[PDB]
Amino acid sequence: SAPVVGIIMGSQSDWETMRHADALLTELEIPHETLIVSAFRTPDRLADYARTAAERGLNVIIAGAGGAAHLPGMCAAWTRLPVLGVPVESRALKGMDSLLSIVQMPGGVPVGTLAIGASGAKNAALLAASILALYNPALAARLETWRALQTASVPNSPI
Amino acid sequence: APVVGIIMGSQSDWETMRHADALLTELEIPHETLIVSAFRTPDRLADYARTAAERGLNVIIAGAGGAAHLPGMCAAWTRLPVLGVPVESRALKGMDSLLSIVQMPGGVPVGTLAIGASGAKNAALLAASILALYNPALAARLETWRALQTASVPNSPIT
Amino acid sequence: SAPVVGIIMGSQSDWETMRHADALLTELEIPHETLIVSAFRTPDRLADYARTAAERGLNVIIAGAGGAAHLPGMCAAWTRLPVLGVPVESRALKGMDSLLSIVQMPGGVPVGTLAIGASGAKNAALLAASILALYNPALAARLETWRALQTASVPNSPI
Amino acid sequence: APVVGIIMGSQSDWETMRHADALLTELEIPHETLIVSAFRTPDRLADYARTAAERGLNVIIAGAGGAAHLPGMCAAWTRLPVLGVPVESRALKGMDSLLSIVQMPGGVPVGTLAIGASGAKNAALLAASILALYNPALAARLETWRALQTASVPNSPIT
Amino acid sequence: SAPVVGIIMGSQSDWETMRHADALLTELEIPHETLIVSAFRTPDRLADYARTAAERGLNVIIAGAGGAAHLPGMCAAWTRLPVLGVPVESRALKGMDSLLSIVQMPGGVPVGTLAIGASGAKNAALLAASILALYNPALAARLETWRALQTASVPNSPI
Amino acid sequence: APVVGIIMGSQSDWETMRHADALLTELEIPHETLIVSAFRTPDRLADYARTAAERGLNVIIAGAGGAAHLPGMCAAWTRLPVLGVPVESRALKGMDSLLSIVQMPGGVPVGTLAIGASGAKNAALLAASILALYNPALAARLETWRALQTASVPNSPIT
Amino acid sequence: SAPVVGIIMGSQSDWETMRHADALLTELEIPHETLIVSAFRTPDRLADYARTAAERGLNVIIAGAGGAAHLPGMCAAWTRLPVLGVPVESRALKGMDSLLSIVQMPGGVPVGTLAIGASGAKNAALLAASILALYNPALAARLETWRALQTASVPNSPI
Amino acid sequence: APVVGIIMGSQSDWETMRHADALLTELEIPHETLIVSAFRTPDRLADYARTAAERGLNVIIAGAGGAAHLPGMCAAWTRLPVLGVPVESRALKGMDSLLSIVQMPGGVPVGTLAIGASGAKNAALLAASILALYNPALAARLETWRALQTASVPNSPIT
Repeated sequence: SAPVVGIIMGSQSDWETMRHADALLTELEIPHETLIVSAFRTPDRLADYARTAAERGLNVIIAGAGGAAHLPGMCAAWTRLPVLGVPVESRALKGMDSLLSIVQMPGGVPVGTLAIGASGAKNAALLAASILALYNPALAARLETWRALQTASVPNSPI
Repeated sequence: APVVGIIMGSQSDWETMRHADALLTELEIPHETLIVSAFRTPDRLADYARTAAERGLNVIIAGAGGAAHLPGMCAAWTRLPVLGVPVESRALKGMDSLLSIVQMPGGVPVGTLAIGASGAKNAALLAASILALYNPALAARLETWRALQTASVPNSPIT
Repeated sequence: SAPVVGIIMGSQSDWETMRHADALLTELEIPHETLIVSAFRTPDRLADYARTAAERGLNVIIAGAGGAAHLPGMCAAWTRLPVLGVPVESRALKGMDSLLSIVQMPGGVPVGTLAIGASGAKNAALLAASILALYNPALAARLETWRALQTASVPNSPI
Repeated sequence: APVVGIIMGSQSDWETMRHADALLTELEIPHETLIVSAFRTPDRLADYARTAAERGLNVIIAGAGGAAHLPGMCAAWTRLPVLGVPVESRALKGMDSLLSIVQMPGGVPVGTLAIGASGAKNAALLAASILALYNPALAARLETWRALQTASVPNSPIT
Repeated sequence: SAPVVGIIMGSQSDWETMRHADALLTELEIPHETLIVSAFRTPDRLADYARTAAERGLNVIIAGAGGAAHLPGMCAAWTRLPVLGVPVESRALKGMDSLLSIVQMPGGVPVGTLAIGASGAKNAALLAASILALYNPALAARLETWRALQTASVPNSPI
Repeated sequence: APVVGIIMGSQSDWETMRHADALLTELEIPHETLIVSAFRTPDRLADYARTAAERGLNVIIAGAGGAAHLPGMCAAWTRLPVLGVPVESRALKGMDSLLSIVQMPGGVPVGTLAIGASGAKNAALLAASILALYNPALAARLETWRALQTASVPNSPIT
Repeated sequence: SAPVVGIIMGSQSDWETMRHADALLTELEIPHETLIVSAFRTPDRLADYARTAAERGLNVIIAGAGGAAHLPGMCAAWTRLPVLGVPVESRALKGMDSLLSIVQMPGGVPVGTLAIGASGAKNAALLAASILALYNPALAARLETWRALQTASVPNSPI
Repeated sequence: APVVGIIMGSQSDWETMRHADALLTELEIPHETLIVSAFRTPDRLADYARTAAERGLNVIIAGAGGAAHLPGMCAAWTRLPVLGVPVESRALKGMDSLLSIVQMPGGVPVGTLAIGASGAKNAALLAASILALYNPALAARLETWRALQTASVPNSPIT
């Protein structure tokens, strides 16, 4: 019932990308919340969100943003919870700015970074699932089924 | 019994991965450290990744440089969360390492950290934050470690 | 009759690119097989395919994939046969991630890499042809004709 | 009383930021120099930026390397103009520093300078040109400094 | 009445981008002029514009150009006023050439650089506003309102 | 009689190409090693490539750095498979070497290897795997070499 | 009557770009020839063209190609005439491969390189014009008029 | 009387530009060598470029690093052909130098050479090939120089 994963994104423009994380979590029946939190436009909203995440029962935070993407890193700065980052594809630099802004965190405050775009959003949800599966047998079995179906469903020849 | 497995493509990667090893030990997290080449010992990798969960491992930290396939292929064979450390390469300064690890397509995640030593240290910290989710004692040690890091930052530079 | 060249690709999405390799081989009447094999979604399928390629009579393997493209490298890890890699153009990084993931193989396990995209797929087939031509006189003559026609057909002035 | 605040992520940034300090002193601009980590001391940053205006600061010069979020997050909490200095990073030579600082989305600006020492010196000069707008005495000193720079350029190289 | 900010751009093609700076200044009721000045096609027009800017009462200059974008730097070469640069997105290199041409100014002549594209144009206007606000109480209050509205208007969840 | 030809643009390339030479000798593959400049001795290159097949060569390994045209132009004049080795360049670290070799348009292939020493060694191994297709004795030596490489990988790092 | 400038391009696909060079030369009434010459598909055509250019009365050669663009460099390898290179925008790497393949010529064989794309094609023609103007008074005057019109025609404000 | 002018942004550029100087002297081409800063001495540059033609100069070779505007701005003020040499920069290895010089929009050309020493030497050679068009004696010396370069290439490396 209560969310165990929090999906936060810099803006509505990131939804086209982060919706893939939302869909995957729902598919695996992982209770979660999906919100918009801007590191630069709503810094206090982020501080409060990240600082209280653990208290509220969250276990993993998936954060996505583009350009000078500080959302994942700053979220990790306030929480002890694992933070996964999704580099959203930017218009000009195609997410290279997003990627470097998120993955290059100095030692001390980590952000598990996924691929640029939709693939990254989907994988952040799967990585969050693999983390929760460590202490949730039922979910672990559903994740096994998901991975097994992925593998079995790959065609043998192109159409 | 090890709960985290640190694997790397070669002895040359140890200079970087030793930082992950030291941090896990610092936080009192039992782990194993091995060399597994995705290219030279593919079957060793398959077996290592396949059996990781049954052997008791909860998280795998994989480091490699250049065309770094170790993290991704490890993740392909295990349902456990896999964290990747891009080892700095001579010519491309780890950019090839970074892209070959972080850009996983949807379906098989690799939580990627920064290029080099910072990434190795952060892979260990991220692994710790994942384990802390179901280990109160470790959660406390991690909280203390994070709090100390924050309290240890100087207020002014030695000008 | 029996295939002497194997064309494998990471997914159906790579077909738009790899079809150019298929077409060229057919044009030169080189018996081949065209399959989908995912390094990360179907790792065991890849291990089995690459390991048994030589036994099955294959002489060259053309592998194409995009993003963190491990298909060519991992295929080369299990076979003694020459492996040619085609970097498929990725959405965000335009195949730069694909290229570095394939070409930057460390010493010991090579992958002859071609250009990003359609040109690369076509050239992988031609390179495979030039390899087979070394011990197939009939094919050698057909390849000579193909190269001669390419050269003679270039217009002298633009339209 | 300080009118410009120079902040940096760590002591390692001082080698670069000292150039901003020296230039402000040269132009007789009162300022403070502090270490504030966006990741290790997020609340220290929030408080510093929030109160800057009321404390009398007119401009903030922030320097950081790698995933450099200090300039952007500082700007998120202050209405004052914030200038960013990308500190050169080991692997990516400051490219990660540059993109993570300059690529701010619309709404929260960071006037970015060049990677390294030149950027730090220019951040100080830019701050000076901003203060000169309402400080006749400083405007005169700056004019003299610029005029001297121009007059000091040699006409031929020492061949 | 008289302009206090000058917006100059390399050509009509830059208008699609620089119009965002114009709109923001008008929104905050900051008197300004918007002109086309080419560093390479109209070098003398630029020299005269930049040299006389201060005399004419201008306080800040916002310059935007793409490709080998010299407009901001050369403008700064002739004026003591703060110059803000907007890298216009170029067709082939997506503004990376524009960005490096503007931000990498050597020590001695600064250019406060903003993000590539529309975001950068908007932020250059906001940065110019934050500079003018230092000595214009009425504007300072309007800027506070603008920043407050930006923060308060961010949705809490995606649509 | 040589069956593989190793050519390079200058003596400076030898530091890198010597690795290809050593490996071929190790596998007992007869070969020749020459310096041929695509830019300084274009006619020497034309003649070398044109006559390679009739001289008994089966594979050509070409190495060059910077604007590396040697591999591509060699391939333009021979029907034989040409392997390219991007030699590391001073400023761009071999990125210019890599792109100028691998990006061949459709019709004239160059199997490209990694930048530097690894690429040179792999060019030799790839050439060996091509020759092994019709040389049982060599095929056996290569199999033994690959098997030894796999068996020689340590299980743990010297911590 | 007889051509004094030769415009050569790798293929019909380059025409969309090189037509801008053709148009400019015609505009300035500079007699020229426009041809398709492929460095890799028609190497002998290139050797003959470049080798005999001077004898035929050509003074400048403008060469354009994309990807691993060797046309300009190899042309310069056979002629003593000034060779100007135009990097054609490639599909995946947007001309970055074209640019590095052309501009990074080692010492001894130069290629005056222009911008990627249409701008580069136009500028190659203008640069060729500025070269011919050194010893053709009539053309020199027409070039002066062209440059004067360019400067005078730049609008003062955007529409 | 000088027919070629070599200009550079600073004494630090001399280490690179001295190669252009030495080559012109080698070919007996009268020239002048000066330091002209586009940013620190903009009016000196305007005057230098404006009067170049009337002073007898036929070609200008300009070198600069980082945000290298010297070549482009020089070309903006002269009708003479301007050749640009990207001087290697500390952090970005001359990539910023290269893009800021070569990417000139249509209308004002700069024939760009390679980053560093090779580019400086080639700028001199390109200038020589331009002057040789109307100087028989020089044309002969250049022909001899090119012929010697070709004849001086070794046939095999010192293994």
